[PDB]
Amino acid sequence: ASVVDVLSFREPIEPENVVRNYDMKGPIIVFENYVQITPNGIGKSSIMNGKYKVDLPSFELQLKLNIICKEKCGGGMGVWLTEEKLKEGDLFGAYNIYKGIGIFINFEDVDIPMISVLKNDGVDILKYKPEMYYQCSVANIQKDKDGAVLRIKYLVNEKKLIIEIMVNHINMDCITIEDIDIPPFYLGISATNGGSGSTSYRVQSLHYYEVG
Repeated sequence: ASVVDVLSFREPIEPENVVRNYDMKGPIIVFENYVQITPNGIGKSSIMNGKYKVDLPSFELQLKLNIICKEKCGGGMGVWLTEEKLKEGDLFGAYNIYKGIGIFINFEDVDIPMISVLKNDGVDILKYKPEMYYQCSVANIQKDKDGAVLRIKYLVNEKKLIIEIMVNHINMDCITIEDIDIPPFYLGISATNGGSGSTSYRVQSLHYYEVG
C-alpha cells in the first residue's frame, strides 16, 4: 500500500526533497517558503523537469501558486505531462514540439487569465492543429493572497481529465476532457514572464494524491 511519491513537495519546502525529484533549467531557486520559477525580468523563463517517469492510477495534482506582479502580470505558467522531459522553447518556456499534455495559465494579452489544455502528438502545434485544445477563463488567480491552487484530476478508467482552480476559497470549474489518454509521463513545470518586467512566477507546493 505504501507508495514512493516522486512528485510532491509540500509546505514547508525541504530543498533536498525538490532536488531529488526535479531537474532545474533556468533561474529556478528553492526558497524557504516557495520554489521560484522566474524572478522579475522581461522574457525570462524556466523549466523544472521531473526526473522519474510515473505510471499513475487515478490521481489528483494540486499546484499552489505564489505569483507576484507589481502591475498587470505578463507571461504564463505551464504544467506538463509528457512522454519525455521538457526542452526549452517559446511555449511558456518549453519547446513547441512534444508528446503529451500542456496545461497553461496565461496572463499575457488578456484581461482575465485564461487556462488552456493543449494535447500534442509530436507536431509543431504553432504551425499545425493540436490534437486537442480547450480553454476557460478564471478571475483572480494571482490576486488570491493565499495562493490559488491549480487542480489536475484524471480518472484512468473513464479516460477523463478535469481541470479546476481554487481561488479565494472557491473551487472553480474550468475544463473537462472526455476520452483522453495519459500514458506514463514526466511531470514538468514551466513559466515565462513574457513582456512584463515586474512579474515573478513561484510555486508554494505540489501535492500528488491518489484518487480513491
